[PDB]
Amino acid sequence: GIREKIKLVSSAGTGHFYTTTKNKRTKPEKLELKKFDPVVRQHVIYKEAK
RNA sequence: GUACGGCCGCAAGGUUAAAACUCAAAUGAAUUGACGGGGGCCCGCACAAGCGGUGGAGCAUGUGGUUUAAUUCGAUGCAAC
RNA sequence: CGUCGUAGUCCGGAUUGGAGUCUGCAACUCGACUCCAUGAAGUCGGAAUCGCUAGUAAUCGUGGAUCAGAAUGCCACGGUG
RNA sequence: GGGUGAUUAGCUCAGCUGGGAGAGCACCUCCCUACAAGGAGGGGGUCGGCGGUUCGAUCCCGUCAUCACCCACCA
RNA sequence: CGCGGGGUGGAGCAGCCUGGUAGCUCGUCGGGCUCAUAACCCGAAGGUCGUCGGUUCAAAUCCGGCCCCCGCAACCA
RNA sequence: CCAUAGGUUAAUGAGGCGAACCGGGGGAACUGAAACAUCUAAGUACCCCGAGGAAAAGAAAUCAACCGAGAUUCCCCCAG
RNA sequence: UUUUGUAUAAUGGGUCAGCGACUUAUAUUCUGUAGCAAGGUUAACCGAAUAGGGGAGCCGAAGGGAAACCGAGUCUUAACU
RNA sequence: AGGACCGAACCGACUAAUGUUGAAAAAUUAGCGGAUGACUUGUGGCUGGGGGUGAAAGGCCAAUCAAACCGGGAGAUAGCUGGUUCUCCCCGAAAGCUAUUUAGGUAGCGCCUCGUGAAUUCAUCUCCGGGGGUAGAGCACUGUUUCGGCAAGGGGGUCAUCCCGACUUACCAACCCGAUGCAAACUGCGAAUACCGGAGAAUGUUAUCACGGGAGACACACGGCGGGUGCUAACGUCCGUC
RNA sequence: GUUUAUUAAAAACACAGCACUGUGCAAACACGAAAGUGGACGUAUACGGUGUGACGCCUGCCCGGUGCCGGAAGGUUAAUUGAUGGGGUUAGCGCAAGCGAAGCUCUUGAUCGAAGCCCCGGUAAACGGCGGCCGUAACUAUAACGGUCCUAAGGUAGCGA
RNA sequence: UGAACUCGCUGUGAAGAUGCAGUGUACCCGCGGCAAGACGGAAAGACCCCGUGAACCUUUACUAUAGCUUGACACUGAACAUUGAGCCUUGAUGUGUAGGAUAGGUGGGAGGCUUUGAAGUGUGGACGCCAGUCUGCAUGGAGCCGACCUUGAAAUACCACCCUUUAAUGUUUGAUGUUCUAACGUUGACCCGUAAUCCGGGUUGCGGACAGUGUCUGGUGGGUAGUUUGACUGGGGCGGUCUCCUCCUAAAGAGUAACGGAGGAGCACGAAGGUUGGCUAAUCCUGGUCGGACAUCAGGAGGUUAGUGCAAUGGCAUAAGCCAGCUUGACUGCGAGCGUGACGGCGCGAGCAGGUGCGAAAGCAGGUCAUAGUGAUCCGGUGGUUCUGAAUGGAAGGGCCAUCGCUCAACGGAUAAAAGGUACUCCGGGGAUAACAGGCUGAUACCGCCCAAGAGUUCAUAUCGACGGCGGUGUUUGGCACCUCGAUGUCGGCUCAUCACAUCCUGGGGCUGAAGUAGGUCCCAAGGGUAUGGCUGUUCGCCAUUUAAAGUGGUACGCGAGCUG
RNA sequence: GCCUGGCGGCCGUAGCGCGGUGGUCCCACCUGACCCCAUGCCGAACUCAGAAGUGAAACGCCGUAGCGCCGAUGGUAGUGUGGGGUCUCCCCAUGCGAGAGUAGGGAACUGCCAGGC
Repeated sequence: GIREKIKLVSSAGTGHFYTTTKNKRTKPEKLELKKFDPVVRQHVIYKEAK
């Protein structure tokens, strides 16, 4: 048994992602996270695994 | 036909064949019942099948088990309660 | 003729809550009746096995015997069939 | 000598937070029906002996003895 | 010394390992076929699935001790 | 039959020997990898064949890099 | 001689004699010493084989960065910090 | 006739004895035994190294053999073994840390040492300040505990159910009054000594530091002291420590 | 009869006979890096492989595992076949992005097939295997007995401190 | 064969003296004869233990191979038939609905086409809108078709392109069998070389597209061969431990040993993070409906004796505990410096820019209450890359930047690939390490004394003793690991010594539950004494008969340079 | 001197028991609640506006040497270094020295600012 790491995609319109461990057996519903990005040098939301 | 020896067989076997112990018996025939998953003709409501029930609830009225001081003694398959 | 409408309740009535009817020496405990509320079980019954046939089954009325007092029991009468 | 168990009815024995007398067969009697069957009540218990504790030692636990069965010495 | 398991109606053995959940045969207590018993058939009565805490929607089941056991191995110099 | 295998006669070539070197053939294990198989060690060791005064190589369907080389072998280097 | 440690009942020695052991081979560097010095040095070979030539090649004086690329600077870097 | 009874020649190993630096590379003396056979033997051949030969012991294979003998790779390899040199001097270790197919070696730290450059290296005494909980002391809190008394509730037993329900607490355990033992794992207290640095006196060592070169050791043993362990035993055991 | 030279001599080994297995003969089988020979100038009353041990009386069950045979229909399935598509290059095309003809070079995987193995049946005189627990008579004790966990199945005949 | 004026004790000593301490004994050397002693001699011990030594014994360890088995393709052929499989080739197709009319799709379109072909229209076969077409007939046999009429996006001669389903001809390729020689073969026969069993040449039969063999290859194969094959432990095996975290033993710094004393980890929370605002327990008692025995919360009594992701340690209400909002700082790239381990690795942190969030602002925010939650190096796969790929330009490839993973967990990891056994071995080292013996100790062992619950019909102590205590002994069973593994013969059997005294017998006698004879018990004493028969490897044991006894112990539990084995 | 409030310092001499004591001043109760503000509901809390009531609770001071707390001198426990022995203890030399109690101390002291007499 493992919680597994999933990739949330940046609102920068690219394939760039942030990985987090998110167990489908405790919280399967979608998540969106605000983080800093050093390429746009400002904060963006990372959302959804597909 | 159990035991012992002798004879005979490749062998399974073939032959001779007791004693002790124990019981008023073993056994042939004919006779009449009764019994059968036996026979033939047959009847019963017995089987069957068209229905009603008792078996489940609560209450009553008898019989066992349980129990005390007595909780009475028998009847108790068809033939009781 | 109106009215309710398969419901563990609407139908069903047990152990209740209260006051009354009665015989007798006397019904607290073992008896019956009545009136006004309350209320449990009860949705045709386990295996199995029991009884029948026209005025018979089922169904609804009445009397009487036993008896100080009390039986849906016992013995007779009749309607619907 | 020592080791580990047993000691409760003739023979076999049950009973592990310490409140234990009970069963089978053995021995009699009654009802059964004349007996066996079936049913019931009785006769017989050092629950081994002796210390410490205690409300009290089948159990906390020391020791004596008999039965059980087993050792030491060459490895 | 332990290791892995077991903890079940009276006896012997299932289920478990998937919480929505105590079972079968021999027995014990009666019904049915019987004259009568057994088989067979239909019914009943029964287990705190060790013990105290914990975790939980919940604990015979998981988690920690304690406690009683089964089996395997209890000899190497 | 002719023929030819076979038979005979004459001639040439080889044969055996000689120190070391040398082309080709057969071909390890140890050793190192502080351990072992690939890799290293080694085409060594030893054995075999064969041959010359030397054996072996060569002047390109080779080697470079747009510059060009213009046979091979031997030496110092390229280069740890 | 072995050992922390042996007069040691711990191994060893009959005795005299001839014998018997840390090197040179190569690369690089540290030290010494010296020549030259931002330079130093030659190898094979040539040659008058202990002269003189031969500087091919090597060691050195510039660094930063995987590297492209930059250079008294440079990589990190939007950068100055 | 004979895988027949005894038995010369012929063969031959079983018992016994002698021998055992011998006569001896296996014999000698006496006996029992093999002797038409699955036998024995004269003479010459044939079977070879993981191959032979074996009615089969890994016995025999020229004395050798869980793999013969000689010559080569080979002076293979040995964290081991021991052999490792004539004469005066300067400084002066270790058997500890950390890692390793690690507990026989080796590698970073501790300990030894030579050169080079720049230089005093240190402690004891007194007092002041600072981080400090061992020794001792203790019962407050934890856990444990004795003695005396009261004792909720739980676990056990009993009799009443009318007397205000009552007796009992050997067991498990809360409250409480009065006392006492234990503690590495506790604290209503805590030294001696040690260690760090000032303020101050006294004494004498060429020192300390960096760089550039070499090491040696990381299996020692013992008496005392500080503590566990062992039977408050061992020339026993495991450490600290002088 | 055989058994090792000088401490290990018999019960071990061989033998008369017993069984199973391979062999139709240019046998099967073996040695020979082979040329060849042995098998054997033997031919099923004859040879190769392995165990048994004269003679007399004699031979229970198990094919799950590991071997072997009968069946090859089915499954599993390889090298190989290599339908489809992609990567590299390139004449060429478009403003660029981005596209791209042919030939080459790499690559992919639609999918087939032998033997084995599995599957079905047999094979133990093939290598082998032949188990436990619980309860139970009319004293003690035992169980002819009944169950129960399991295995491929868990001992007919004979011997036994 | 070290040198030797090499006598005995009790001590000491790497603990057995000859050589050291004390003490005791002795004239010296030949001749013959014997051996207790000189840790004996020949052999670096075989055996026991340790171990990044060797060799066998084995096995689906790793790997290979002889032997065997499997298929295409080749030396190596003519062809024939019958057909499994794939593939090419071709025809029928094709409608509804309303109307002549089955327009398949679709691109062209008036002179062009069918003779192996159309009609009939059905008997009968498939399909079916029952019409029609095909298989093949009854059967004929060069045509035909368009206008007018009218459907529809679209036309009905003539001619391309595209197809479902399906069979036969063809074709590639496996089977089944067919004849027949020529690759191949004869362990057939004959003639000749040749008074030759081989070989060569010829002859004449019979086999054979078989065999034999090769390239490549699926599979097998301990028969043969090379190699790998964990550790700690005041002994081994089972068990435990092996990397990470904490406390105590542990010493008024740290380190610091013991299967000394005891517990945890190899992750989880997008929330339980951030920040601003508000608040804070336990426990008992009292008291009250819908509530079956108990669901309510208010008050007092009182406590930092509640809560926190978990070990133990310590923190925490200024809360890190419980909530309310806003929120995502669970921030990026970096960094003076400090602490720390030998390094790997890591914690703390001033300072800079950029972008967020809470708040009035100060101030805080580059994660959770802290201490455990992994796998390097090597590398396969993949996306990017205005780094590079050495003839030039691309590019397999190498680098850089993203993305992931080996319980390799023997954890700090010996290699795309490695397991067991040796009493059949065997090598280097050793009492560093056990066994038979020497030392140390005396719990164990046997005994006495202090003392006394009791037994001894009274009575504790004649004789005997549960309990507690303190010794006598060297001495056993064990503990222990010093001197011993270049080699101390072990058990029993025979044959034969020396010293003790803890006395079995022999001499002495005491106490007594001793009148006497005895029994029970005590101690002065080691001068003399202390069997034999049967069974067994034999002590140990048992049995029968003898005896003043049928004593105990030390001497490696005495006598292998003694006998037996 | 005295009284109080804030920041506090020091933190038991600052404690406990029991008693006394203040409303000019400050301090708390108190007296009300639109608005800004607040409530999973509420002027309860938070918050505002103030003087009719009071010196109670709350806040602050103080007497009291009974106990806590601090604790001399003497002795004790322990101990650094040294000598011995009768040996995990004792004896000696030479230094250090708690813990508890006693006598004594002690019912504090104070920096900055501000109000009051």
